[PDB]
Amino acid sequence: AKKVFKRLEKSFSKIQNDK
Repeated sequence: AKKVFKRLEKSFSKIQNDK
């Protein structure tokens, strides 16, 4: 149930590309 991290990782994932 505490895996919303995925959605959060999705928002931060964009930053990983523009590092």
